[PDB]
Amino acid sequence: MSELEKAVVALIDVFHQYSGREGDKHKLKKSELKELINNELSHFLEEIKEQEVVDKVMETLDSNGDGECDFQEFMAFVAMITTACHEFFE
Amino acid sequence: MSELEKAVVALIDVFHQYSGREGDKHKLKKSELKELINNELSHFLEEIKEQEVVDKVMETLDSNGDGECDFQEFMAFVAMITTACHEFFE
Ligand SMILES: [Ca+2]
Ligand SMILES: [Ca+2]
Ligand SMILES: [Ca+2]
Ligand SMILES: [Ca+2]
Repeated sequence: MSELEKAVVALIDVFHQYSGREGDKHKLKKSELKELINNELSHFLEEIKEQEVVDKVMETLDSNGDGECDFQEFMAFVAMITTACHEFFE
Repeated sequence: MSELEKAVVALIDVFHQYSGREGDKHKLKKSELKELINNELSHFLEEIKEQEVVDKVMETLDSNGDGECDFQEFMAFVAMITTACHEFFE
């Protein structure tokens, strides 16, 4: 596997490390999404310590309105983060 | 940096390794896109050896119709690849 291929599988690896914790094992609920951002995005995103912030993140990511973040929705989130880091370095 | 953070920056790293070769340094032209897929996606995508295949890939990725693949368009491509690998493992 190339670096890019490793990065692709890392995205799947990490999503499932969090989505697999509780309930639907293929989607992130609020607490799973919260721990993902807090543990895995600490250098890009501000630590989440408030419920209103958890709710707002979920609302923003949850395109289909089912209260959880699926893999497609997680990818859109990765894209918004990756693009912000990209433009940071212009 | 966490694994997920490393994967985010890998996506930016690799795009620029190819986009920086010729012309517009912030976009992938056909030959750059071709070498990216051929060198960096050899385990996920079939090697590209025909011009009609290069053209078709570019056409599919090039959402804004300017003949090149920018970072946003490259991200949509990463998402389609990552999701295919995700569903492969259901
Ligand atoms: Ca879950
Ligand atoms: Ca959802
Ligand atoms: Ca270029
Ligand atoms: Ca374009």
